Amino acid sequence: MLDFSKDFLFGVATASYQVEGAYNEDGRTMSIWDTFSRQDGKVYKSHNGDVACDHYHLYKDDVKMMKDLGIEAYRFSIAWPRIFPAKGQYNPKGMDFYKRLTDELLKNDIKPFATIYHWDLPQWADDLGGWLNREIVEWYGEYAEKLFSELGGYIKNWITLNEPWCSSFLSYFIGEHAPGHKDLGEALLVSHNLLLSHGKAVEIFRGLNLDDSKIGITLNLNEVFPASDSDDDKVAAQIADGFQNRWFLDPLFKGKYPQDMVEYFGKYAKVDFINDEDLKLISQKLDFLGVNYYTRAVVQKGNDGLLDAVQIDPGNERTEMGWEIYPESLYNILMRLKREYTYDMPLYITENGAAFNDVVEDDGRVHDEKRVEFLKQHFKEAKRFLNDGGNLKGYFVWSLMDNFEWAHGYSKRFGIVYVDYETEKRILKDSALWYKDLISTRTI
Ligand code: NA
Ligand code: NA
Ligand code: NA
Ligand code: NA
Ligand code: NA
Repeated sequence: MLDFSKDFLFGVATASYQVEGAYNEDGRTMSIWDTFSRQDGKVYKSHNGDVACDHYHLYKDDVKMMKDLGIEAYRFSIAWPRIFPAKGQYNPKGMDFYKRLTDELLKNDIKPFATIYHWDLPQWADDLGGWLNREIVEWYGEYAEKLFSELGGYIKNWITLNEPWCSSFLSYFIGEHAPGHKDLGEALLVSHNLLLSHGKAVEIFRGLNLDDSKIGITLNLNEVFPASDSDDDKVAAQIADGFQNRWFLDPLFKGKYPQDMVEYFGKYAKVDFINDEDLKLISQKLDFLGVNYYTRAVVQKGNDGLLDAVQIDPGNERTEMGWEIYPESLYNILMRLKREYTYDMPLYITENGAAFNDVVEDDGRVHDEKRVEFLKQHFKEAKRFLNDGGNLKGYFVWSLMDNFEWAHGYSKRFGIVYVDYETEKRILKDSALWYKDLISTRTI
């Protein structure tokens, strides 16, 4: 009688540097993104997260707003530079914010899902080598252990990392994200140290044996289509799929990097970081996998260079990111996980959403009908996955509110709530009203 059971979690998601602001308050020191956004040319119009949505000060209003929407779960991230603003220097004032935030969530019947690392690495850590320095595994472990011990009574659902593909390849090879290096070998080593750090947190988590508490990781996944049935395009799609998806799915769930990608990358950079002991730590059993899904890719062979697939435009509708709106890949990826990687393990959609050109009209409303339709199409695919036997436990819309979209600054609006940054006023978009009805009726 319900398309989504009473226990299914309808959620929304944010991340610390994208919404919190208060960047220099209560002991917080700079992250790599505070630094990167101040480097000329790195972030749209030199936007930064000094203030963002001011969620640090407005969190009670923002929790009340989710309660009034009927939100059942809230995914947020915890800012490492608030908790350890200097190496080995714990900041209780930082922890106090996350205690009052999660206290407010629980008292309004919202289940907290905490991302431990969502890209705001402390600058002190980068200055010591950052994710390129294997000692980060211990720094990250000490940070995660402090969170588990201080917040375990508050938070029962933990996500070690958000989108390690971004923190590695987008940050160290492509150079769009902080710290902005452009070196394939560095990105590969960073991917390994990220996964090893995830593994250390899981090891610590299991040793604590926290009552009724679950840990997982969040991966951004796509689906790659070859532009034609040619051998050239099949190899192009295999490489693109290995670069985005299997490079992380295989070590996590198979205990082995994908050998075709090890050999492919090996022609261009060192891959000598691979070893049995590390892969055993990386592949420890998880309680759930979080899936971040936005779009697909249609790719054509390029010019035999490194990762040079041509991006094909199939001529369909797109968001303001240029991302094709292709809801069927949400179902296809969840099914692929069920059949190839996670089997009967619980899955959560930890991000899905879209950026459109949102305007407050003269009636004071944001009539974001393209986002209403986007979310409607994707929740219909979640429902189809459920009805086909998939183990989907919840769905977090990216984002609760418009926020700092990394290298795009505030120019891309993903919220179901509009934020007028001059006043920090929140305006419910029509997509939020649609979502409120979905949660209430559990019907689509
Ligand atoms: Na911020
Ligand atoms: Na700036
Ligand atoms: Na697992
Ligand atoms: Na679970
Ligand atoms: Na589709």
